[PDB]
Amino acid sequence: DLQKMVMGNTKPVELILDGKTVAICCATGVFGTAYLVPRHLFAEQYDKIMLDGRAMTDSDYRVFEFEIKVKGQDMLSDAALMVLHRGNKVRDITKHFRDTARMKKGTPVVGVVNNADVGRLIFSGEALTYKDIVVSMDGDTMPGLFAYKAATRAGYAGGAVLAKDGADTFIVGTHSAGGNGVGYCSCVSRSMLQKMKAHVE
Repeated sequence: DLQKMVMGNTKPVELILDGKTVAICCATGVFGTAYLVPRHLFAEQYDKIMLDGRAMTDSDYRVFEFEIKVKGQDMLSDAALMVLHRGNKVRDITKHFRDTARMKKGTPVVGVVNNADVGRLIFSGEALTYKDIVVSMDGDTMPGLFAYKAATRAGYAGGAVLAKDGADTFIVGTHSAGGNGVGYCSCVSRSMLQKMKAHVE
């Protein structure tokens, strides 16, 4: 049921630069008109942002960035929050996130995707462990992650990853990167979202 709720909140995103689609990804609605989106993408050259078929510009929303502490050093999370000033409301699923959730290595993981490339899709995999950071050969850093074995592709970023903790099923965060049969999602805590939800009111 949670998976269904999440798929219901997942929208396709197409970043356009001069009539050209320079990138695609997913946007996971978490409440009102707030959607978790890939930060590394919402920081490039765009003239139009297509959200579920709706053409927008940077003036139709606000992007909040989460700052997490990794071993005492404050780092920027790849999971950012795009809040549309106006639009159709999405279901509130913030209570499905966690703060002190534990994932048993090897347990079922589910990635929820919805983009212009593969359409509505689900990818399953097995939990590995948490990872403080995953730097790119270029210097880009993604902190507070959770690794898992799975077949992921570019454009999956933004989709939510679900895991299990005993009889509990919850949202770990949003897919950020992957390859070599292994993927990573940026962890998003329940508190992070609650405080952020209260801020936007």
